[PDB]
Amino acid sequence: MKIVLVLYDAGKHAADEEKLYGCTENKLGIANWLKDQGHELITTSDKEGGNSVLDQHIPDADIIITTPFHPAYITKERIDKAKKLKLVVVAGVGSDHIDLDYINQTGKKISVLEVTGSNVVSGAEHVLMTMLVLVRNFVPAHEQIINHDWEVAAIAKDAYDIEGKTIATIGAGRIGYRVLERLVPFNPKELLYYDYQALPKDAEEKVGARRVENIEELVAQADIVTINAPLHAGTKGLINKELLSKFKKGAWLVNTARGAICVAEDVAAALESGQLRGYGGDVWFPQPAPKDHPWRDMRNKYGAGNAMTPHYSGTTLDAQTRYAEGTKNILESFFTGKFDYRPQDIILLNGEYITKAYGKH
Amino acid sequence: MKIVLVLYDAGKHAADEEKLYGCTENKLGIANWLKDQGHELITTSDKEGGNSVLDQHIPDADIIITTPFHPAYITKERIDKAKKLKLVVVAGVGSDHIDLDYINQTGKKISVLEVTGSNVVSGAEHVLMTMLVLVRNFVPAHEQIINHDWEVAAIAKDAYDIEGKTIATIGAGRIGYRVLERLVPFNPKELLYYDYQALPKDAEEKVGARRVENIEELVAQADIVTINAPLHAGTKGLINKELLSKFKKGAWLVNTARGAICVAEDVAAALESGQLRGYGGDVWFPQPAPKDHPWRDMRNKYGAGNAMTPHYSGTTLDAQTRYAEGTKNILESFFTGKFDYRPQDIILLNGEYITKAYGKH
Ligand SMILES: NC(=O)c1ccc[n+]([C@@H]2O[C@H](COP(=O)([O-])OP(=O)(O)OC[C@H]3O[C@@H](n4cnc5c(N)ncnc54)[C@H](O)[C@@H]3O)[C@@H](O)[C@H]2O)c1
Ligand SMILES: NC(=O)c1ccc[n+]([C@@H]2O[C@H](COP(=O)([O-])OP(=O)(O)OC[C@H]3O[C@@H](n4cnc5c(N)ncnc54)[C@H](O)[C@@H]3O)[C@@H](O)[C@H]2O)c1
Ligand SMILES: [Cl-]
Ligand SMILES: [Cl-]
Repeated sequence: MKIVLVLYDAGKHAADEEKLYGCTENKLGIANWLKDQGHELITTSDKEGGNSVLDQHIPDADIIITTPFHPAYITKERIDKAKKLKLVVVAGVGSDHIDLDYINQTGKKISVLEVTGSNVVSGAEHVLMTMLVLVRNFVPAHEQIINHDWEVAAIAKDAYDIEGKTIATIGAGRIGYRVLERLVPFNPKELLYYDYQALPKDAEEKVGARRVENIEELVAQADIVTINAPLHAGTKGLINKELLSKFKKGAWLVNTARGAICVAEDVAAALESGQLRGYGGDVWFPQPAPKDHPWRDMRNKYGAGNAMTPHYSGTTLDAQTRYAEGTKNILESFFTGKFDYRPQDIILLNGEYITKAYGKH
Repeated sequence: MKIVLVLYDAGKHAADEEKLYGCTENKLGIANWLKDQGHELITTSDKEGGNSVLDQHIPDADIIITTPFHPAYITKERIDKAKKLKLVVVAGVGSDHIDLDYINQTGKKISVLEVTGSNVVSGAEHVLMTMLVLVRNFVPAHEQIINHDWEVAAIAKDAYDIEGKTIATIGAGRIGYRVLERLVPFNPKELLYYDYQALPKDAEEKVGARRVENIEELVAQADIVTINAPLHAGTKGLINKELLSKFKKGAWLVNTARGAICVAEDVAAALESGQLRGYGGDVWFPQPAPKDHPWRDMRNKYGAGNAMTPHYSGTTLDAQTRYAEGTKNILESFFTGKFDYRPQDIILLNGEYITKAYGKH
């Protein structure tokens, strides 16, 4: 079978780290296995433009392997041309770069599988880190040191402890729950969640969380809000001007989920106006983020409150080996004809939604 | 009585934030309270040089109030000129900017009091933040964004999860233990500590910590080392070239304790050479840190591994009110002649060591 693998290029950085499996140079470390199994592997990072390498090979690819950090956007237009496509794999977590609703509406017999759980710890750590960086005003503090300055008050005037703050997560699944678990020993005033899926009651009690029934009530009382739900029709553009106006004034917002859950310019305006004290995360729409994307230069009134990074929290070296192995396992389930996928990896099975986490179906 | 209060200046930043008690503009909230009692309060940030405002007032100061973030260095030379000095207060935690050994060894009848516990949560939070920032390679990641670039592999090549790492604290007192507590839900491989004061078994078991009684054995197995002991003769220069050569190669080192626990040039050489992958923290010797201090510009081979900030973790707005109130309480205990200090606040009582945490006596 013909397999098209779209990853980020490491360029000169490939020579620095052999454990960087998630790049085009290294092919998830599964190329030997795919060659021995008798398959043809096309590897590229060229995913934009009508004559990209991706588009040249879409018409007869049996399988497309993608990765969220450099996402091949498997649009309706591409799906219609993909005459042999039977399986799309996500080397990572989050399948929103594929037009899942289109596959489902047309009933096309395409399965979509992701490596659930492979980098959920990595993401939760990044949430905790970004919360602490924003609350404690770390970015301008480090900027002072490397700019050869020293002025404690310029940092302290907007630096707080996370202790005593009320923290809310939108989405309390694998990442959201792991965030709540990691926050417990920081002595927050309270931990809150909003999710149409209730936490198991034992899990709720372990972290002292309180479920809040609607999102407006959730954000209005939160000093810190974190977004940990997938991107789907019910979350696209969820964090917009109107909802942001119901946040607690001066809240901190963290989003390692998906960029498009927020309206980009609305977040930036809330930060510039003071409605938010800070925003940070690793995810953008689209990716790669253009040089002039508004989340790069946005700041609060003090010139800070920006903890943005490129999309990498789920591609730490520890995460990469896990989602590479999980990608291999998915492919093997397909190649053998067993289709013995782990239940939690299945987004679509031959066009049908199996996941419950991408809204109600 | 004549009181000399040495704090940092907030300048234009005082107007941005009324909760900034710890600057010369706002005088810990005690200026009118002192004036009403008939005391003369001299407030200054001018603390260096033979005719500094501090030195002008040392000879007849009854009380000197200091703060670690802008520390008046109460050296033996100054103590010898301080003919009326009876009490040095630390608005914060850590009394090493005072020559405690000289006071004690020469029979100077000077008490030294600090606001124990007032910002130990704040410091522990900063340790967790710095560990995450270094391990997850946040600083170059944010720099890439604000420089209008996008290259996931440039960051991922040296980005790890904290999960699965072995973490060691040198010092397991209020901050060190709070660090261990916050690390538990991050699923480290193991938590280790080295302290001449053992943790109670119950405290050890709560965080799953293992005591290591030899410092070289401790650092040799640790992916991450954090310093959480006071600065005294026993810890000054403890982190030198020879001990660093026994660190695990490519370890991360966090120091929010005191800068002079490390030999500054030895740390920088270890970072540049790769013996450390990263160093970070908020504390320097001396403070303010000179523009040429080697910890400003030091980097690892990738241009990263530096998470330095100015000394602010213990002067977040949440901390400042706690140590301002604690300073007022200490002063009242002195002025009333009750001397009913909280026992945990007493470093020296009339020259004698009461604390056990500054070495054995
Ligand atoms: N930044 C990264 O590198 C990275 C890494 C992993 C995952 N992610 C993203 O995080 C998302 C969540 O990952 P996970 O492992 O926690 O997934 P998960 O499926 O375990 O949990 C998602 C939770 O979100 C809930 N949810 C769905 N819609 C919601 C809505 N409108 N409001 C509130 N809750 C809603 C779901 O019910 C579920 O409980 C992924 O889908 C992915 O987009 C990013
Ligand atoms: N960066 C900040 O703003 C900030 C804030 C608060 C405290 N600090 C610094 O952190 C230090 C510790 O604070 P704390 O509240 O945890 O103090 P603490 O007195 O509760 O704990 C200090 C621990 O260090 C141990 N110790 C002393 N010498 C040691 C040695 N050679 N090796 C190993 N352990 C040793 C002590 O036995 C004690 O258990 C303070 O003295 C201060 O210098 C910095
Ligand atoms: Cl929904
Ligand atoms: Cl000692």
